[PDB]
Amino acid sequence: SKLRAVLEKLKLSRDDISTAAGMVKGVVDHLLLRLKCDSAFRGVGLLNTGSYYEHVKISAPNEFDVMFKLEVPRIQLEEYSNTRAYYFVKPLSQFLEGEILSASKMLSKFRKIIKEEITDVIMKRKRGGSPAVTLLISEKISVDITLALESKSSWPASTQEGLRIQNWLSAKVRKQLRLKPFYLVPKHAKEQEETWRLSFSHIEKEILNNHGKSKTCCENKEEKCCRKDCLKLMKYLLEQLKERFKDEKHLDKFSSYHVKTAFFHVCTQNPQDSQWDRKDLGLCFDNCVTYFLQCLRTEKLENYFIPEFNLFSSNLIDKRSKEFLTKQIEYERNNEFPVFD
Ligand SMILES: Nc1ncnc2c1ncn2[C@@H]1O[C@H](COP(=O)(O)OP(=O)(O)NP(=O)(O)O)[C@@H](O)[C@H]1O
Ligand SMILES: COCC(=O)N1CCc2[nH]c3c(Cl)c(Cl)ccc3c2[C@@H]1C
Ligand SMILES: [Mg+2]
Ligand SMILES: [Mg+2]
Ligand SMILES: [Zn+2]
Repeated sequence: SKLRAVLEKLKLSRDDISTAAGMVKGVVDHLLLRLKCDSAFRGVGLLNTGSYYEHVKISAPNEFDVMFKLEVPRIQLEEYSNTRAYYFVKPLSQFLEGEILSASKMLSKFRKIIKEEITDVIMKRKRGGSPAVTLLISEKISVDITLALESKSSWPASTQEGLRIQNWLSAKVRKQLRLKPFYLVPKHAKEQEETWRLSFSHIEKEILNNHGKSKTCCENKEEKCCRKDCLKLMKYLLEQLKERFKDEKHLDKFSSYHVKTAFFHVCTQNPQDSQWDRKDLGLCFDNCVTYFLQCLRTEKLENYFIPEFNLFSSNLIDKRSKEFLTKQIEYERNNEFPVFD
């Protein structure tokens, strides 16, 4: 089919994987070692996150996401201004502003050490908003390194009704996942440079790499579902539209995380592996496209872990920009996705 041919073109070359994985490893492992020399970052450890480690990276292995996490014992959080996702947190004294541990102070020292420690490896110009320090290896491979505080405490109350996976992955899996740590990354609330942001990237990876109702989903030829193929196609649809419309400000604020989040909700809506049969790829992809269009139309895209954090709030994305993306995605759906050609 046309969609199968798209998926074929989006496959990663084994040779590119071998080269890129080796280059990323050498840089990451080196910075890990060097940060451990600093009194503040002694305890950093690696967590691999994002689409490469979820096996949904498309086209080229040219962008990798990692967390350098630090266990902070005795963490005490205070939710910032009913935002549900942003928190105050109360060798680390250098980062205290009062009794709060300043996210911006920690991020600035983290960035400064990496910049000094960095194979042709450069640091990309600071992007506002992002919690990451971003590197570029050999002019081609981007690496986002996100500092994170690790907490082994119970997840914050704003997550109590999130992760609605009980009919898909099971109640016992939901309980096991909520016994894992959670993370705080230095992305600040709109106003607040002291605040941190909840992150569950590690749980997103666990879900995508163990994604079936059947434990043997995608382990044999009889159970090769099309979940990851549908996420890849949604990602490519948004990627291509953002490229075509790169000079149109209306597409600036959309990201692959909006389609990842919508995808997780469609998995909740369609929990059975038989709703993701390979033979139904076009229908499954359409289910994902129509769900995303409904999210745009209703201005509703809840964070999968934090339901009262709406990614499609008018506070974050103007109605006009969602309507613009609706228009372009409807055109694609109505014309058999010419942007894929
Ligand atoms: N807005 C967000 N809210 C929460 N977590 C986010 C957000 N944006 C990115 N992340 C996390 O950071 C990871 C890497 O971000 P990004 O590199 O932008 O996306 P990806 O999932 O890696 N897809 P891509 O790199 O586009 O193939 C995502 O997988 C999420 O786990
Ligand atoms: C092309 O890649 C960009 C990317 O990877 N990011 C930029 C935007 C963003 N926003 C985040 C939030 Cl809100 C949380 Cl909780 C955790 C991680 C992120 C990230 C990452 C570092
Ligand atoms: Mg990525
Ligand atoms: Mg990234
Ligand atoms: Zn599967």
